[PDB]
Amino acid sequence: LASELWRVRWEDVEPTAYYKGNLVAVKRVNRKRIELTRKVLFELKHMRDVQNEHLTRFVGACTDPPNICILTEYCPRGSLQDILENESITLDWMFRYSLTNDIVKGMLFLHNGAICSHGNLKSSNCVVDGRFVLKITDYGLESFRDLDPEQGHTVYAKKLWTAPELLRMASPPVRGSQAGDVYSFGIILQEIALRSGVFHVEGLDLSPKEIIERVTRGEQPPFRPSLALQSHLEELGLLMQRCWAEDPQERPPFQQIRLTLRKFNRENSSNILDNLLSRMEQYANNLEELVEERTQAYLEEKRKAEALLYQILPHSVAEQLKRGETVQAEAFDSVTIYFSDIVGFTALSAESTPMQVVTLLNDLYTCFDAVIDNFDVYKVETIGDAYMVVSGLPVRNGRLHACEVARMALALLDAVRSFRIRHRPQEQLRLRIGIHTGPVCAGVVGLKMPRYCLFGDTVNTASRMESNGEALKIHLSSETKAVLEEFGGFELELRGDVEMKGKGKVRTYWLLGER
Amino acid sequence: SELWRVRWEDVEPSSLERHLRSAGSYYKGNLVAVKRVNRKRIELTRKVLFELKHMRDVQNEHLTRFVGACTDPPNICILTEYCPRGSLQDILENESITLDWMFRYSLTNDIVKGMLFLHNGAICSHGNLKSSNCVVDGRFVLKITDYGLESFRDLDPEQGHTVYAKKLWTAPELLRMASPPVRGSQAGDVYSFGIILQEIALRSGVFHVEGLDLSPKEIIERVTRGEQPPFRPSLALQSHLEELGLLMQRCWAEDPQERPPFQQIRLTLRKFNRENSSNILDNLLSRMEQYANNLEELVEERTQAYLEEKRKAEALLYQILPHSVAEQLKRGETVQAEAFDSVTIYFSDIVGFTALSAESTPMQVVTLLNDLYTCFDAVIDNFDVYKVETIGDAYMVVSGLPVRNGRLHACEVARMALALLDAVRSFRIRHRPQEQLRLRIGIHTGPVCAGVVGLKMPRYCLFGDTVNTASRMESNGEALKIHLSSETKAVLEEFGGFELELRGDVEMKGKGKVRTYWLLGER
Ligand SMILES: Nc1ncnc2c1ncn2[C@@H]1O[C@H](COP(=O)(O)OP(=O)(O)OP(=O)(O)O)[C@@H](O)[C@H]1O
Ligand SMILES: Nc1ncnc2c1ncn2[C@@H]1O[C@H](COP(=O)(O)OP(=O)(O)OP(=O)(O)O)[C@@H](O)[C@H]1O
Repeated sequence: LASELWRVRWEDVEPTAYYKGNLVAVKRVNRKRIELTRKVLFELKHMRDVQNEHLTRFVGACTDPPNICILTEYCPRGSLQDILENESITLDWMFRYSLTNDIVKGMLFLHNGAICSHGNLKSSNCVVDGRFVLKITDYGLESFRDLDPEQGHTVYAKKLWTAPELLRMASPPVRGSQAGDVYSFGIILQEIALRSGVFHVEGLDLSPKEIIERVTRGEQPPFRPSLALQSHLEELGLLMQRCWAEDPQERPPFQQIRLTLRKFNRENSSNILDNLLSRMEQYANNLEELVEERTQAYLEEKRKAEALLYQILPHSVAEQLKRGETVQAEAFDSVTIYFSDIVGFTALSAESTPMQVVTLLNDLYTCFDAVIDNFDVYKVETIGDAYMVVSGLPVRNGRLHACEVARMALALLDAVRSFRIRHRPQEQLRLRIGIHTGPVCAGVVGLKMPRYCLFGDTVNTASRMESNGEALKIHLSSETKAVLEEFGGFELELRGDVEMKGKGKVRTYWLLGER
Repeated sequence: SELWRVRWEDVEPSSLERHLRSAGSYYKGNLVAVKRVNRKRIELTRKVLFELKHMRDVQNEHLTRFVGACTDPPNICILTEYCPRGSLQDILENESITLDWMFRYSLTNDIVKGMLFLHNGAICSHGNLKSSNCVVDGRFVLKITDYGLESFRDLDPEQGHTVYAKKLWTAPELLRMASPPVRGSQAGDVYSFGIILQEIALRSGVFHVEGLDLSPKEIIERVTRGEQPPFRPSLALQSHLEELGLLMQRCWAEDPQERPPFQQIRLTLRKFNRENSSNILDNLLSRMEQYANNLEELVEERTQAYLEEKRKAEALLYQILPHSVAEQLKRGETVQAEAFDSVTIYFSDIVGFTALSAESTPMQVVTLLNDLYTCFDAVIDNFDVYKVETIGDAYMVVSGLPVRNGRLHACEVARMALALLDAVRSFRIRHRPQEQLRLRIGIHTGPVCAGVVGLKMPRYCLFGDTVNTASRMESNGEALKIHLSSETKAVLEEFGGFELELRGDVEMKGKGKVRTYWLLGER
């Protein structure tokens, strides 16, 4: 009695955190009148002088102005609350019976021990050890009740977890009752069977205060959280319902519950640690399976991000730079450049609302992208109305580069003559189209966002030719006309070497169609 | 009959496949091993009967068990019990899985006990013991693979290079000797166990040379040839492994005389490796729990990495659009077309760029644009302005477009016209270091109207006469000089603090001759 070996007096505690080397967990208490009491001393001595395989152990207590708390061995894994809820990780049926048997074995010694059951043995105040040896906090020692009766409805519900029979709008003893322990065990079993929060029945929905008041008032039919049945067994549910019966006599005793649990677990009939070892091994396997799933998801996400990162590349450098390769600058001997511009667009957009002028430039992108993708061309840049077509830039096509860039304008000049402008349905848009061929030089440019620029003297000549071009006609240069005549099958027309800008007299031809 | 002839017809397929490397990237009783043989015939003599009897009588907690032999002459099978979670070599393969020193020592003592039990029996040595032929079980009960079935073996001369690659675990004495013992001697098994212990002690690969790192064939040939110092690896760099080194030095013994009596070696290890040891079987549970905790830590870190990658992909999805518009589009709301009373438009162009790039190598022309992009993208982030498009060597920047800023937009697109006209003079050209890149700048103010156009690839586009006016104004500028407009000039004069200078009444392709001014500096 005079040993005083239960108190550390806050003198030597490691700065829950560790304490005297051991990493115990401490729960605080809100009280100031706890000085000394012989009965409380005997209760604390009884609480310290107990140990069991399924029961936890008390470590230390502090009752000084610096700290009013009790510290016990810290459970490494999570509490039973989170695990039983599940949907994070799964569990086996034999695992369920192992946990239930451990809880029952602990409760049998707890209730029939130094004193009656602590009463506050909620399903959210018990956890498992490192080797999954279920323990419970579940002792108050007549001093853990930090006085605060005026908390509110949340405390009302978390109490309403308690047995219905004791909770009858009256003050129960702080120690508790055997019926409270029986109902706590029944509630824990129901939570394990249903795996959904605490005290959930089929129903539709239940507020904490509403359900608590309905239970306390007393319905003519017995208010019981009826759990959904299953094909494996139903005697466990019947025992759970009988334990929760309003009549205390109908509630079976701890010995009866233990006998029923043994009968249910008689299928296993294993009493050695081997069951625990197997359960731990299968739990580890389940964890590994979850790990595999999540790493697969991470790989998929990384792949998606990589695919997103290179949307502007011309589908060739994109597949090369992705596969750890490197792309150097290149110069191509002959490429075809095509320009498309809206003629007189600076006036149509003048007399139009911004909402009436943003649905037109967006309705022409969806009309040209359906035809600019059929052929083997590429759109390098697009700023407003002007376009950009380069043929053969990614992979050389030889002499074909001058054939696909000329059939694209003929299929786009007729596809724009039936385009409906919602701002004015009785009007036809005018577009100028120019084509040129010549050597070019290109390469991958950009670090934050990879673009693809074409750098050559032919671009300026093509721009000059396209600028000086009549509407509703395709203007081609002599270099393109050479390849056109070499291939054949298209009707080109001589226009005249008179109208030329930036040079002297240069012959440019008109594209009229291909048979 | 030996009651160990499993029929090919009875149960050939069961539990098709699950990837054994379940880490970072069967017949009516349990899962069984899937192997075969190229003999294509059965000629079991009395020796094969004795081997089958020895296999049937051999029942130990460590050594694996075999269901039976095959029946069909074409397809052979050795239905051995499959111990899960891969092999010890596989266990050390993934560096993500972390061996615990005590845990590794317990594993080594377990394999030592298995080796002693195997040696004491009729089979003097397995003859094929290796790091990859020792798999842990569901409770990490170690076994030895191919430690039996003396009737058949892969003794057919074939794949000499693959022999030098996959039979590297053999002892130097066995390798030097032309005739190899299929049922090897105890000394060879001891040397194989020593090599396995050396591999387990370190974290690197086989033979852990950290030297020339030559091919396995060359190393094996050198070891077979030998010298005064035998070709052999060191132990480790740990200063607290003196006993491990002392045991391993006797383990690399070259002659059978120096070969230790492996039972005595295991006793010495229990003296040294078993530091206070543990209980009969609690150690297994503790070491399994430690491994489970390790896996939990690994998966938590992996989930954190996945969340970071998801955030990165979300950022990468929308970046061309303005930050405010991108947030308003990712939230769920729809951006509508808006008209603004007064905005600032800025044009920048390299003067004579078509001539400097004419006489240049393609690499020397692609290394001059990327460097300029990295030289302007750092000074444009120190102001309050937006970039909407960048086509080649021309820049176009808007001010105040995303969020209305009142009379501040005209006071922000001009302050950046002075920090960019003084940061383009210290630029460096790779292929000509004695030249300065001339730039042309134009600024204008006007009532633009902009929207978020585009499907599946949206971009922010501004429309109105302001763009055309700005282009016309900037098409008649001068290099190394900032040219302003009357609309911007009024706001600049109203704000104060900028020393403007009159320019003249140069005509333009438009309304005609209008007032113009230069921006000299900011007081
Ligand atoms: N394995 C464990 N060992 C010791 N303490 C633990 C363990 N797991 C959780 N705890 C702690 O036990 C406490 C459980 O809740 P707490 O005792 O504070 O609530 P309570 O007021 O008794 O109410 P209720 O049981 O209704 O939730 C928490 O402080 C939690 O951190
Ligand atoms: N129980 C088992 N545990 C681990 N690996 C096994 C097992 N049974 C068969 N294997 C196979 O053995 C491989 C590793 O050993 P190894 O490559 O040496 O082949 P082996 O079939 O065991 O025999 P051998 O030494 O003749 O090649 C594994 O990749 C797997 O395919």
